[PDB]
Amino acid sequence: SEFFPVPKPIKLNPHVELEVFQCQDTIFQLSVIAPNAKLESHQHPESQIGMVLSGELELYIKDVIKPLRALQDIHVADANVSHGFVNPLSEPMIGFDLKRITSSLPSEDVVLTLSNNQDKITHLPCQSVKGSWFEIVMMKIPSGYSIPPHQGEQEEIGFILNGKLEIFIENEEQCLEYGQIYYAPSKVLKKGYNSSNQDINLIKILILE
Ligand SMILES: [Fe+2]
Repeated sequence: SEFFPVPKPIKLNPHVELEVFQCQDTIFQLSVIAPNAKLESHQHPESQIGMVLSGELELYIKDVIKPLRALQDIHVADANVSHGFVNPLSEPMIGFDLKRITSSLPSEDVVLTLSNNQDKITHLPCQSVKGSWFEIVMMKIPSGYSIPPHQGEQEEIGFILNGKLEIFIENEEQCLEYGQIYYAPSKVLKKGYNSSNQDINLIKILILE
């Protein structure tokens, strides 16, 4: 559905498997890169951001190499900037990226790092960073916690890394698990509830937009 998009699996090559979700003007994908493998350098008109969820990656961008740490660093490739990746480990790299045509001034950075902050809506501790067209927020949703109803100007894509989280977007409800995402268009009502016995790690991307 629009709010709970069904992904399309793509076997890109024998070392790269994708799950591709469309969220209106944004394409979101979960990627799995095989041990010691590569995603060869390319360019495209869409701006791109992403993070490693498990494993490690080396970002080849412009004239440099930047290491990307799981759940910490975000790569930032502006429109038509050449970028590629190498998996330096003997373990798979599981990550995500978002692609969108943006009309923003260039980013000062090709890599960003999440830092400690406090989430506006929940007042819970989070790790976040703001870039030129996006903000990424990672936060723990404690067992039993209800994310209160909220509606924003910004589009939001989110997903969880573990457990099961109830998410309501407008009139639709779904119990989300890793491998699924939610998408809340501008001005749509979102709310959620962790009815599980575990703390759930949630990642959201706010599109600025
Ligand atoms: Fe790309």
